[PDB]
Amino acid sequence: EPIHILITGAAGQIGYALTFRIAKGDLCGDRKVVLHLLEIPFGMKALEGCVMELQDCAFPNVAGIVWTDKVEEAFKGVDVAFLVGSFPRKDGMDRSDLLAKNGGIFTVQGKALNDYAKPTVKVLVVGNPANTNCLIAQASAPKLQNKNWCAMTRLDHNRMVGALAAKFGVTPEKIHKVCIWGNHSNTQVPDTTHATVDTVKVADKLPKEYLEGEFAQMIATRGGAVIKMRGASSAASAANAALTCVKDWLYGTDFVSMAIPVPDNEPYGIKQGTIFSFPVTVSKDGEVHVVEGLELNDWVKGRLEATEKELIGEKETAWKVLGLLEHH
Amino acid sequence: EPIHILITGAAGQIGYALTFRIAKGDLCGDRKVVLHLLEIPFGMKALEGCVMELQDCAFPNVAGIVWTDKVEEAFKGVDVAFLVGSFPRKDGMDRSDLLAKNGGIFTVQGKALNDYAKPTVKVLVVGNPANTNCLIAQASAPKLQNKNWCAMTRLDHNRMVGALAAKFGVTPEKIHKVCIWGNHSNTQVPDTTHATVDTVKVADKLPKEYLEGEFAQMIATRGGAVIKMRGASSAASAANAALTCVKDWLYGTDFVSMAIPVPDNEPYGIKQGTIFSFPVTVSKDGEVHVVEGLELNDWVKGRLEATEKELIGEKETAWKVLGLLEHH
Repeated sequence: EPIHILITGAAGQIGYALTFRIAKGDLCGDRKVVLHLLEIPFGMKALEGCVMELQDCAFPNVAGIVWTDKVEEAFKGVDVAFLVGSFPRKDGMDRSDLLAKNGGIFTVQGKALNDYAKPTVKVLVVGNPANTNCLIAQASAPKLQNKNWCAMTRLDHNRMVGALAAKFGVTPEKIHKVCIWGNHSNTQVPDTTHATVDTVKVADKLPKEYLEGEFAQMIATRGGAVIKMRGASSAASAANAALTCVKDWLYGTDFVSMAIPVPDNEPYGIKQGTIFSFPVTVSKDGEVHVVEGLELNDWVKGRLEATEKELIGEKETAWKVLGLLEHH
Repeated sequence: EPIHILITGAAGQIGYALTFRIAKGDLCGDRKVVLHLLEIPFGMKALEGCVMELQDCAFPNVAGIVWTDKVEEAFKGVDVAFLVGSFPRKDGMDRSDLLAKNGGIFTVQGKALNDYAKPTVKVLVVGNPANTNCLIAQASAPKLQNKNWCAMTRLDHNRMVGALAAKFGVTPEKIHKVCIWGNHSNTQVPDTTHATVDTVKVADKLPKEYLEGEFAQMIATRGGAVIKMRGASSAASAANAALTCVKDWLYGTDFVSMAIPVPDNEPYGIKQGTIFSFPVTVSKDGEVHVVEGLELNDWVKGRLEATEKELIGEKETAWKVLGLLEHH
């Protein structure tokens, strides 16, 4: 009965921030966890040190610890996978250079999940490019359906809640119905046209130029802004984003943002074949449902074409440098 | 009614790990917190970035945020102070060099607490040398009693619980009555002669040479071991140590380890005038009580003389480089 939860790139800043929250029992309440920790050989020494810290925390909620560089051992029997680790974008690197390196990582992990993980596993891809990476993993796992998969857009989601909370001078508990559409970055759509605040609708309380201009642009650049100030990745906020994304994913929910494989229904004319972020509700059985009947203005719609265009374009590059054919 | 909680050195690794736990509501449950964050001018840019992350977490439990380099603004009205920040030991530095630099920091903060903080504030000193630093702060605050003060030994405490948990193959919830005596490091006494495990006493289940030799020496060197592996300070485990130390300090408790000003009672012949770590119970009113009637063997007692000797010696050096007289 204890739940097996995997974190890749576990000795890094994001993984390190997430391990201890999960281990404390923040993700699964009073249910004991068997924490799975994966690192590349360069990180095994640091991972070991992280594991030492975990013991030094003395969490009763921790049933066990699997820490390894072997993916069969790391991915075996897990119910939740936080695919945090990835190949970081470096200087002089094309997107196709990025997609090539991450493609190899996530085709391996996609199949690792498929063979070793539970058929009922929930995979949250965090490593960039999340959406396209998640698509690589999904395409490597023939046994797994698409309910198993999700890329994270919850950080930009909470960045919206937090920012709107502070604008209205209200606690974040009283901002509802925000969402991110599309890709996790570059073209993510900060949609504030359904949002409310404790209760008047955010839309007819703040200017359209603000919400769909300055505000939107702040969301898009928030990640880099934090990095510039701290000189480090948005570790704690992201780890919180991923934890709560999976929290709701497991136990239900207004609505939240999740980058999921586009359903056969193809809501809002978003073409199937990419990992696309939607405003979604989640049932208490952990079933994700896209919020289907919304009024999108010419800004939101035009922003959707921009982000889907990027997703489809990026996946086309992934197939290109992965040497893939139609039936792949 | 929201509680004002201060963290010094807030943009550092320990402070950063602690801010988000406190903000989530881990320390004070469902009570809203007003997080106070202090940094030196070199850290104000990073602190600002940390504060950005905090917004991006969207914690409803967070009532407000004071982040500053001004100590009057940082220390005003606070109920809990995590004195994390300090002057780090560098190469070519004497202990008197260390005590000189930290002396200035903590005499300022000791008086900052005195003037600006609540009279009922609880101060947990984390920055090295914790015990002696706490004594500097205490000696600068004439209005404050000694119930206001504590240095942290909870990390080595939990390092014992965690290590004994794993040895007996039991969850850490089922190890009781361990304690650290004396100074927070160098001469801390890992006392396992009252310890139990779910129920036989740890003492008559593991060898005396182990518990009071190899085991003791592992505790003493655990901090450095973690650092050597991770290439970084034991951030998460410490932040957890401090949070739970204050947790119990506020809401009560077997017993825990706390470095407190030696009571007038002078338990175990430990002379008053230092900040000494004891096995303590804590009442539900947050009143700390030293566990007074214990059987100490010749190892424990000899280890107490060694650690008190260090505390008294270190405080004598602090007075020396602070240019202090008898009435100080």
